[PDB]
Amino acid sequence: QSLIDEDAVCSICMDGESQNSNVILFCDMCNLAVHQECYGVPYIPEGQWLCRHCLQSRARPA
Ligand SMILES: [Zn+2]
Ligand SMILES: [Zn+2]
Repeated sequence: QSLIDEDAVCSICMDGESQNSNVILFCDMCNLAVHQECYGVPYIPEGQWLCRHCLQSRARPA
């Protein structure tokens, strides 16, 4: 075994199933998990994911 889950469940649909059509992306700060299709994102980005609270947090200092 490796890990238990660490927020391995989507919030928009409460489904922790990482699939091609709906990949449950993990944040970078808070560690929120949500399918890129569930949140409303075109697809998987280059780096990680930053929720509106996440990006807004780091956006301050920049
Ligand atoms: Zn979802
Ligand atoms: Zn976040």
